[PDB]
Amino acid sequence: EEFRPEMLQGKKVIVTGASKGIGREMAYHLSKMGAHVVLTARSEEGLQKVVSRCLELGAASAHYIAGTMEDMTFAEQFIVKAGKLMGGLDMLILNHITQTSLSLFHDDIHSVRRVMEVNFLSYVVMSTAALPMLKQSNGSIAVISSLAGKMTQPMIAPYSASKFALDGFFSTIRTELYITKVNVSITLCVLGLIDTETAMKEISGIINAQASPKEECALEIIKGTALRKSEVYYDKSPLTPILLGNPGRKIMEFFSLRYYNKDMF
Amino acid sequence: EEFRPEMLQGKKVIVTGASKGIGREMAYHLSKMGAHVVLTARSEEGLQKVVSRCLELGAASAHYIAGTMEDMTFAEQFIVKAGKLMGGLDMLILNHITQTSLSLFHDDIHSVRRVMEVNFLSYVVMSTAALPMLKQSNGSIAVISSLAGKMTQPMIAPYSASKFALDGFFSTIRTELYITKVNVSITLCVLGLIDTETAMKEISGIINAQASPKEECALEIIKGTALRKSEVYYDKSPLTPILLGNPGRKIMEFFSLRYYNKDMF
Ligand SMILES: NC(=O)C1=CN([C@@H]2O[C@H](COP(=O)(O)OP(=O)(O)OC[C@H]3O[C@@H](n4cnc5c(N)ncnc54)[C@H](OP(=O)(O)O)[C@@H]3O)[C@@H](O)[C@H]2O)C=CC1
Ligand SMILES: NC(=O)C1=CN([C@@H]2O[C@H](COP(=O)(O)OP(=O)(O)OC[C@H]3O[C@@H](n4cnc5c(N)ncnc54)[C@H](OP(=O)(O)O)[C@@H]3O)[C@@H](O)[C@H]2O)C=CC1
Ligand SMILES: C[C@]12C[C@H](O)[C@H]3[C@@H](CCC4=CC(=O)CC[C@@]43C)[C@@H]1CC[C@@H]2C(=O)CO
Ligand SMILES: C[C@]12C[C@H](O)[C@H]3[C@@H](CCC4=CC(=O)CC[C@@]43C)[C@@H]1CC[C@@H]2C(=O)CO
Repeated sequence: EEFRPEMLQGKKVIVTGASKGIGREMAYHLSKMGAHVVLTARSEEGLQKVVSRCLELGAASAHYIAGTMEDMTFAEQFIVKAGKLMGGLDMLILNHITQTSLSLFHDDIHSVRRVMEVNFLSYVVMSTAALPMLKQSNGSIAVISSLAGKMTQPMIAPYSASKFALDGFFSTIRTELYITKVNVSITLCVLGLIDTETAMKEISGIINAQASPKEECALEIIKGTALRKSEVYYDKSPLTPILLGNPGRKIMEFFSLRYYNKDMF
Repeated sequence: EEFRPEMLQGKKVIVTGASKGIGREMAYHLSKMGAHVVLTARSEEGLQKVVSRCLELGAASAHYIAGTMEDMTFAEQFIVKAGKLMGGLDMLILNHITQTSLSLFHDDIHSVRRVMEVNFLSYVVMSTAALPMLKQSNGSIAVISSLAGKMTQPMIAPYSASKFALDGFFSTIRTELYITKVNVSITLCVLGLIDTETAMKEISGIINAQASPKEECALEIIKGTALRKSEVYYDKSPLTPILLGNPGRKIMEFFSLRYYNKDMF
């Protein structure tokens, strides 16, 4: 079947890194469709600007809770507060990411440990906190990733690690949910270069490549999650999903189940 | 190019998780090849019993330094101590891992963090500590991964995560090294089920899969690192390398380079 903006109307949705990037654009879209939405980021002032434009756009609800996702406590406690305000949860969109910049890795061990904590750990934390409600509503999670999470590119080793980490963790959780017959879907969103302020300013002078619209990307992330697709590739080239779709892995993932004890499920 | 045990005579090698399993096996193989070797794990008594057999096997040299790789400080300090102990480094073999069990992910958030620290973080730490020596030696690094580091199967999400993290990071370091003309190689070893005791113990009552012999596996890991191959797949099936090999990714990666500003490296 196809997508209809009426599919998200009245649905309670959580969006991280909603302050400015494509995450912010995602809020605006959820609003125009009329959905309850609690955002989050670090900039309290910024979450404000957006939360109000959400009501305007037509959001059934719109709240914000400031904090850093570098603190696993605030992350788990964010999903709980958020859920309370909406009286349930329908969609969890893990989008935020700690700051990263193009650079040949040298020895920033602490910068790495942070990238993992914020880009990966916090996701696994909130996803856990949100699962119980997500199970109630037969919801779905959208974990935002990059092409660099399916493949390798120089100057972003730590960032890439976290995004690969994501694929490996959630891809497992996804099938682990499916074999246990729990109707909560996981959608890994594989994005190409995007119009956002952060990306453009950070690749300036280092990488010259065409970027795609911060708003269209956002609509696609939402549509795909709503349609409950496993993966969503959004990029300039129609070859990406084919070159990175890894059919071989799909085959092996399939065969491997053959050796498990069905009882254990 | 064809392998020949001579390629390791007089080579200084570090091997983690040498206390048992594939680690201990790689030690023994390095010894028969007359190489200088320093091993690590946590069990002192365990390292002792194996550091002896190594000598008896014909090792040019053999010493041990016990400690937990959960300690980022002990990790980095382990490489320096091990380097002074052998007066240089030729090959770094990152193999150790933290205790892991097959269970559907629930909410073990602290376990996840542990697995990332020991299985992934300590690796970037030791590879960063050891790089300067590896650069002088024009040596190489061997990162032991699993099929679950290229694909996904239920009941090993955190493990699978850290493994994906390794591929994302070292694949990026590898290409970064080549792009900046540094003759240090990175070999990612994609291993299938292997007959070690912790593997057979852990899959008992859950998985049917046939295992492969630890010594043949260990040898092939060495052969590949020595021949400086990017990736090495060792599995009972000849189909695995063509299924998990993911050529489309290699294609993307190549073209990806042609978008950078060549004067950055
Ligand atoms: N734009 C692109 O070209 C591409 C982006 N992506 C992915 O898309 C997603 C969004 O990226 P994008 O919108 O461009 O990035 P932005 O940097 O523009 O947005 C990041 C968001 O995360 C928030 N954030 C940053 N640090 C923290 C923190 N420590 N704790 C909590 N929130 C934080 C920021 O708010 P604040 O700083 O105010 O806290 C902002 O709201 C990411 O997951 C990224 O990997 C993938 C491919 C391409
Ligand atoms: N066997 C298999 O089927 C396969 C294994 N692999 C990979 O092969 C490698 C070896 O696995 P395998 O030999 O079977 O595993 P084992 O459990 O048999 O060996 C693990 C080694 O790591 C050491 N270790 C454990 N905990 C710590 C710690 N906290 N700090 C430092 N060292 C530690 C152990 O010694 P100690 O506890 O005394 O410190 C031991 O010598 C790993 O990278 C694994 O992921 C991949 C595919 C298949
Ligand atoms: C990682 C970033 C987003 C995204 O990941 C970018 C990367 C720059 C290189 C690059 C080229 C692509 O065609 C895929 C996206 C990507 C790999 C970007 C640099 C900083 C930026 C941010 O940190 C968030 O926007
Ligand atoms: C991860 C382990 C090794 C290896 O990774 C195993 C995994 C069990 C599932 C599995 C089946 C395979 O056909 C590929 C190897 C693998 C994915 C194993 C469980 C415990 C064991 C250890 O902890 C180290 O040996």
